Amino acid sequence: ELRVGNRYRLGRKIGSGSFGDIYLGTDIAAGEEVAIKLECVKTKHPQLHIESKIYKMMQGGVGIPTIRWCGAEGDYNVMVMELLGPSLEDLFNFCSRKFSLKTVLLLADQMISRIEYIHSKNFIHRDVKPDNFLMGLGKKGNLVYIIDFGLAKKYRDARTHQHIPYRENKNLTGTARYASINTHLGIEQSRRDDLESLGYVLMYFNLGSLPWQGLKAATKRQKYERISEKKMSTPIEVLCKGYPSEFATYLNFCRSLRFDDKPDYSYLRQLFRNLFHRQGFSYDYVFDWNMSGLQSVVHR
Amino acid sequence: ELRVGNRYRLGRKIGSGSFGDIYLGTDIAAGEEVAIKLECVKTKHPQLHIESKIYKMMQGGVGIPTIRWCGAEGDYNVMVMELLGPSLEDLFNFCSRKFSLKTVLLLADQMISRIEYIHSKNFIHRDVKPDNFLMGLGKKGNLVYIIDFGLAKKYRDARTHQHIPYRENKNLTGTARYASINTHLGIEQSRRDDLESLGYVLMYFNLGSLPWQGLKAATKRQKYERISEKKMSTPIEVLCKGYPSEFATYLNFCRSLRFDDKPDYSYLRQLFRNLFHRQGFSYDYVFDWNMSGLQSVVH
Repeated sequence: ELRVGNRYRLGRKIGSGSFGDIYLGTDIAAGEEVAIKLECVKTKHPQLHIESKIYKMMQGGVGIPTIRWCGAEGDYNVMVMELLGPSLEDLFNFCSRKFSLKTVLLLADQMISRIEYIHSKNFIHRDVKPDNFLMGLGKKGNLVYIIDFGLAKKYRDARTHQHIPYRENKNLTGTARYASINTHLGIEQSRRDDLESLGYVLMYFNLGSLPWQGLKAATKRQKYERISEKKMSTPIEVLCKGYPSEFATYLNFCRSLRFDDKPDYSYLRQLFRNLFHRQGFSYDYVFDWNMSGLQSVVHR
Repeated sequence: ELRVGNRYRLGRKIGSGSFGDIYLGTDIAAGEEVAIKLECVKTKHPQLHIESKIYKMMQGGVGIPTIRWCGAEGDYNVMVMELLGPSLEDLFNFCSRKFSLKTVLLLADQMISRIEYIHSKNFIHRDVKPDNFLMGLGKKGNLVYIIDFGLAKKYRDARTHQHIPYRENKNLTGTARYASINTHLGIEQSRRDDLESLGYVLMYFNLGSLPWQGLKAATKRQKYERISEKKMSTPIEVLCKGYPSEFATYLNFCRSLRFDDKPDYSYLRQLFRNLFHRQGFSYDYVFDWNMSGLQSVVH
């Protein structure tokens, strides 16, 4: 039988993240299903080892998946993770790409906290998107996890908290649909960018799509410049038309942070909670799922 | 908790197939992982019920996955299958898109037999491709399963074995990379076409790609016509150069079958079995792994 570490039976391919492929594994010992990330040993720019060390640093955190086994096996470096539930993208499709306001607000509160936890451990994620949040299982089914640290980077020194320097003339690392405008402008990413990306994620939940998604461009790579122009020519008040003003206030706050500003996460949470109460919502962990067209691409 | 059939925990998305999605499931009672096919009820061209009906007909069969539950929940029709192992496309990538000859012959023998079982149940698969073959688990880990009957069709009457009638001007149903040439020409599919596709799969395992794969076309009506034009303009003796003649003999035999001919599966298997024997491979069932862009038809 085919195993990694002689511990995990390899299953079918279930995805393809930042740098590597992800398959479904079965812990032979316990029987528990796992996720198995593989990276070819001569990937020019290896990353699975660095990602695993990031995961190991975050281990204690609420909504941080457990890393079970690292090692090298044949043509591959191997990272075995705890398997979680469906991604927020998965649940979005399941609910026919419409989330209620309450499900969006429930999710907003946890996702802000997740990003703050990463930042508190001195890292920025740089790939905030529906695919990189998964719900937990069974009793953890109401818990939003954040995954995929393959694009994560240290933003400040662990000892001195000296911020990495401001920089321009960068190329995009993450997903074009949710990148911050300053990322579009080539500026080094920092904490504000994780949070601004979340802001586009939340508006993407409210709308079913974003206005720069599925832009009908034939040639690729120039596709990137057209997202940026639509994103820059769409005011946040127009993007957020038809929805509580809190979503525009959130985005304006994120765009207004300076490069090395510490975000006021407590504020951003309060901005949503208060609206949550005004709707008469109870925190009962009841999400929507408890009850040609657009073919856009995150890597083009 | 979100459940399907009040029995199965919904997991992440692990793919898409014929026309519907599938997310890893967990049987609440047993804990066993399952595969869950979902199809929106507001579909105009639905098949999950027809597919699940084909599955029920095949149930006894070697290398045929078990249906566990089938039903409707909310905006979706549901089919719960036994979860199997990785696809042959998945294993191919794992082995860095290189299979040894012994693994190709091991796969060929079972794959002929899978197709023959389907044909014996009066059906043609019509979407033969690596992605639609999965290995089993644990004790059945050396067993090749065939999956996804969304494009399957009855080719002969169950009672009389009258073959369905010949037809022209059909549109392409499956995946362009592995379609028989007659499918490209618009001709109704029959048994020969499943086997011809297999022949392309086998050469694809040997080569790492097919010469009509990744053809650099921009439009789309064009890219399929260039696949069709490249496939037809590559003689089988050129496709198979450098490999035992059995791969060209298999493909020429498939291209020569008449529309309603019963394939001589026993011959096609023997051809590879005799090759296996002359190579001196040990009969141990050890596979290699135990030691607006371009669209090529993902569906």
